[PDB]
Amino acid sequence: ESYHKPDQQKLQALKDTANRLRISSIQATTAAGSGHPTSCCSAAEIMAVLFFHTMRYKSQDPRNPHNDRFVLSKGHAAPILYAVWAEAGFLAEAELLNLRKISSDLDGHPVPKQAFTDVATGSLGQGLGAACGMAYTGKYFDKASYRVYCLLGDGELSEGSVWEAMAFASIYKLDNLVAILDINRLGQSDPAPLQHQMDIYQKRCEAFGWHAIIVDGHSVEELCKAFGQAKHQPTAIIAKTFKGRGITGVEDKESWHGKPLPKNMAEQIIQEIYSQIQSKKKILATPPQEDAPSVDIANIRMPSLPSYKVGDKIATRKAYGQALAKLGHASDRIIALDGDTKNSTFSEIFKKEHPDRFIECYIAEQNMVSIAVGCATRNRTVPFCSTFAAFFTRAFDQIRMAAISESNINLCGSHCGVSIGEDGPSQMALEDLAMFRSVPTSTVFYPSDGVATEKAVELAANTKGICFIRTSRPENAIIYNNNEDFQVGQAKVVLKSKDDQVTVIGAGVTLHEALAAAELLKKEKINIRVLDPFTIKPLDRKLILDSARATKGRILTVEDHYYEGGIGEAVSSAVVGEPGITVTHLAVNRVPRSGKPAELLKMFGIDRDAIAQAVRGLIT
Amino acid sequence: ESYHKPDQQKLQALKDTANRLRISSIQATTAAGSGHPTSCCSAAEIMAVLFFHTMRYKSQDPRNPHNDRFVLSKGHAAPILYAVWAEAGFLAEAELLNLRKISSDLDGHPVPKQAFTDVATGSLGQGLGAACGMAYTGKYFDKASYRVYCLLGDGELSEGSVWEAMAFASIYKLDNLVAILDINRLGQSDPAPLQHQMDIYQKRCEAFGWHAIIVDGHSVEELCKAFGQAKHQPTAIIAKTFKGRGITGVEDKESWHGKPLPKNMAEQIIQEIYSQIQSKKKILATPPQEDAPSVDIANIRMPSLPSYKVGDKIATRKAYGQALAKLGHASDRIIALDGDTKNSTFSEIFKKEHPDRFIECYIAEQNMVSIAVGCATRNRTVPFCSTFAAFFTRAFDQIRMAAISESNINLCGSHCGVSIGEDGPSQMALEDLAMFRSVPTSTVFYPSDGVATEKAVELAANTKGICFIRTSRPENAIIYNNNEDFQVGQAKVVLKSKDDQVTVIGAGVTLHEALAAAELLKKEKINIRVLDPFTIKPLDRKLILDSARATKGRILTVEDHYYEGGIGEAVSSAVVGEPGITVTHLAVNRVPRSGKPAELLKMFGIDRDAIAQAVRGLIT
Ligand SMILES: CC1=C(CCOP(=O)(O)OP(=O)(O)O)S/C(=C(/O)CO)N1Cc1cnc(C)nc1N
Ligand SMILES: CC1=C(CCOP(=O)(O)OP(=O)(O)O)S/C(=C(/O)CO)N1Cc1cnc(C)nc1N
Ligand SMILES: O=C[C@H](O)CO
Ligand SMILES: O=C[C@H](O)CO
Ligand SMILES: [Ca+2]
Ligand SMILES: [Ca+2]
Repeated sequence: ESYHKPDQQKLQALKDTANRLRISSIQATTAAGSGHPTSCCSAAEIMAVLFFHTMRYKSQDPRNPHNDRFVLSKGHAAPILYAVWAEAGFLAEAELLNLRKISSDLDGHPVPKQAFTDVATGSLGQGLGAACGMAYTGKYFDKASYRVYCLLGDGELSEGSVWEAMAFASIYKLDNLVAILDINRLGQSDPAPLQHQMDIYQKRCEAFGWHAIIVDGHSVEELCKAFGQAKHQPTAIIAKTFKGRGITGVEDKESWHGKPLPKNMAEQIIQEIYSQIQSKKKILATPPQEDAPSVDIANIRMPSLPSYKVGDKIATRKAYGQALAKLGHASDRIIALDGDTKNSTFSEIFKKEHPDRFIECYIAEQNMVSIAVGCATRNRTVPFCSTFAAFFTRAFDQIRMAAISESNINLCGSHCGVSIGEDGPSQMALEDLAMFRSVPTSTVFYPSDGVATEKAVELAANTKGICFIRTSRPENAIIYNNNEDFQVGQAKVVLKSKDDQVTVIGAGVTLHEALAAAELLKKEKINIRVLDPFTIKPLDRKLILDSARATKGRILTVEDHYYEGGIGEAVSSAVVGEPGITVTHLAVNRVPRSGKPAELLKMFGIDRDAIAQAVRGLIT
Repeated sequence: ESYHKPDQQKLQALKDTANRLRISSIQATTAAGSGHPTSCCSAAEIMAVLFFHTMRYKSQDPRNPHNDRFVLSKGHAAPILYAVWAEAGFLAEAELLNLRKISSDLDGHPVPKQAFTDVATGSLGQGLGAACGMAYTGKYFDKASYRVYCLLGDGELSEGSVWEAMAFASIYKLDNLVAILDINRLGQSDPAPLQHQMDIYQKRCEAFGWHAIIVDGHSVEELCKAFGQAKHQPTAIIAKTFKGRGITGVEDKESWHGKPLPKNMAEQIIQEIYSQIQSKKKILATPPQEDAPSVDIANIRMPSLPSYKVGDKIATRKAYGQALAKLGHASDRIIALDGDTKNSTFSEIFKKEHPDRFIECYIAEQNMVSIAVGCATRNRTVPFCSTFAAFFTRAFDQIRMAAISESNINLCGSHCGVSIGEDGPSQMALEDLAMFRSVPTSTVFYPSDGVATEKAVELAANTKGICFIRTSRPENAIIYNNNEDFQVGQAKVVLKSKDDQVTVIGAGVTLHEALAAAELLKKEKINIRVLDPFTIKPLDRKLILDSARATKGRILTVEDHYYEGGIGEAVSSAVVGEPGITVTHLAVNRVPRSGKPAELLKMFGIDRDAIAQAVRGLIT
């Protein structure tokens, strides 16, 4: 636990290691013909000191739950990440030369198919948020001794998501977290705004609550000392470096970002760098203290059935909070995150019952998603984050990268559609189905009553990938019995007869408007089938087609969402070309406006009267 | 012009005005049954001083180009915005009571159907970026004397987009910009992280380069004085306020965000506030100096036809930069913005030729979009912002709000799809068609060669709404004659014969793969029709169906995009139910990986061999 103050031999070995890391970064990117060697070279001493002096980890078990965590937020320096894991003996040295090949897993940016990578990076400014999740988990959930280190670029610090993470770490006193800023003066296409004004970086980090240390980022001794001292708050090591450090004629120059060295130049430069290496002997990693606890990864089952009764009124946003609090008694791994909307999403119910597992993320949706991704790494927790569904559009790049990170997180977005009424369109989610359907690992739950909501929470907890649950503001009636069985990809026919003339597909508020339309139409001797998809992705194609073939081939979809990328388009894409099938589509055709929920459902053509009129037009 | 130091009577009139604004905010939200009176009341002295001492504007012409700008970033305080414009005499006082009604345009959050609103707010943290665009336009494009004032909440300051804007304003020395921070201690569901630690707010603003003044936010005199001194930096007025100020029993209390007062309570409170008002006499607005220049509104035309030659190879990303620079020579209204990717998007070509109209936005996509929106307000410029298409997912909420703002901005996203090759999925746009198609005011151009790209740039410049141009990395052949006419919503058949067996729809790289598949299939005596959509939204439904009817009803769509929300789903939704029509869909089915462009097109089943295989299977 004491700092091991290095002797001159250890320091020289760390210098030798940094220069081996430079050589490998050049060799690999020259072999591939693409990549970012100058972005690797500015970080070589940082990487050497982190992996061969400061960090504690099992070199043959990178995912080990007791290990210190390292997050390469500037993911385009991937070649030097691969180099340190070869230096540590986990990766074969020859495999480094296969960088970016389709036959290799040493891809252009780090990805979790690599045992030594927890989260994919490559979209800049997201790594510190994931690191914050890891550090929060280590400090407050695992209560373990591992530390979390996150390496960022200086151009990267222009992303606002970075400063959300900065503020989060000081709010939650993440003294097990270290951010290393590679201040190499240059971005991709020009100098970074602050260049080498190290004092301004220090002032910005200190103002956001971090202990900020300016170092020479090419001095292994200064780095050892800065990493070695006792942290009392999150610590920023602000490293003055030169891009392309060690590449004569390229160091500190523009026009070299993302440019590999040609073969002839690489050979010449590598010879120069090799001439600076005093010994070929490698430093061994040091293993960690093994005090992370065991976690139960068994299937998660609710402690009881839903306790609703058919006919009761409840909004699915309220049923979400009730179900999430219940799920917290079913599993110690459930955590909840919310962005200052807990009284609107009803995640406050979970907070009241399991306060130690609720994370207030404040008005910072991008960081909230990144925190959840970090908390889910190494399967330590099962996160549920919530806000208005409209404000998950603020975090789309984090959600996109979460799928590239093969992350298992759960997202519940409330206040979907025009049915929220008077707040108007800034608060109305009308594109969230399009957004989440386009996320490749996603399961999109759209529960239509309190029972389906509780069942969706339970299923989501046990489902891999990006799970989205779309909840609603109107109080609608319970239509399912408490022992109704639900499955991902299985729809429900909630009204049927042998004389059905259309299959009407609705969800949430428009399922209840479709049931109301069915009652109106029965007064004119017109029966319609009503189908509740339950999951919009994956869609129950078979039940939709079987239903349509029983209703003259006619499908009518109605949704509180824009036309593009929603339920209607999913249904059309599923059935196109099937003989005799037709699909009519009712949705929201433009930016809405303020009014009462029923007034807006009418104005935008997705209420019971619009459904009934569409049905009549189909019959004639 | 000299500061007019107000006498005690002017100060009392400002207090009277602030209290009238309180009363109206309460009356309107109690009448509506919803809204945020406590969020209005903390800002009442700020609003009174801004509109009736500091700002200069035409009270009867809120959109006038010489006016100072006000941006209500904390948009849920809309009732007090409406109240000031009634106090200034633009809005009928009686209409305030119709807040949030479907019969009114005084909607729950501000929207540009209101003459006094430039940008919609309601999604927190976006107003300051729009204000930065307005102030940049005022200082460097209009070169006018108007100033820009932006009111933010304190919970709102947790959004990273705010700090991107803070940094932008100090980089570009926006000394015509003032941010007012309503530090009323409380957010929606808890105190804001910093509560009333005014010194930490000051340190954060100063560290980001702003002149920061702490004031008593309920002192009209301190506010007059703080607003009355211009600076050489953007200026942050950090106002210590109490939420619900002036509402006895509610001031400084939790559990009141977004809660209207019940009628009995509102009547009692209003009588208390009215007893503090010394005179009914209203202050008059003071008009501005009229030095904003005229701006032309005419159609913008390229100075000449494209000058490519059929058979030449150019990537559409390079054609974009060439076309944008060319268009810059025809109209001085064109401005370009980029997020440190100008050497990759080729917006660097525009920077080289028109440096005064290029805005480097650094690695901050959310702010870049907001800057563009701000620059486009009052039609002052025609902005084109660019980055990798994948990183526009970082700005989806800003793009969403831009459509609610009825903004005319142009966005070009490069590096779409797996065809970028070795960088891997973090850089691959595979959901951008889904995202932009879901934006209700959007036109989505997907040019397949350099000619189409230049035509798309010209069309986009003259098209209202959110225009997206998807560009690509591969260097594909010019296929169109320079004099080919292009229109929004009109596709092109680029290969046909009388014996065509399938209509293959591709775009960008998959159009060229389709053309290569056609050559492979001709060896097998199989002709295919090949169709280039040009715009994905709106889709040329008629040409698609006419083509399909000439090819035995068979359509095959192939796209470098995920399955959901892209070209295939757009086509399927357009043609579903049409007799005899079938649609086969080839797209990317999961998160990709690194490899050569051609290897990834093959791996993910969208190359010439996958297309030919699908055609051979259809014909059987
Ligand atoms: C602009 C940019 C880079 C420059 C980073 O400069 P830096 O100072 O943070 O790091 P180094 O100087 O250490 O290189 S790396 C890069 C890529 O596309 C490659 O991922 N991009 C485009 C990019 C833009 N926006 C986002 C969100 N992610 C990105 N990866
Ligand atoms: C959390 C939140 C508000 C609290 C604002 O606190 P503040 O301190 O900035 O302002 P005041 O204290 O001055 O009210 S107003 C609000 C709404 O949905 C209403 O638009 N929301 C949800 C919200 C969440 N995220 C975003 C991006 N926008 C939002 N509007
Ligand atoms: O009351 C409902 C509001 O929409 C959020 O609490
Ligand atoms: O060509 C290399 C990168 O893709 C951008 O220029
Ligand atoms: Ca840099
Ligand atoms: Ca506040």
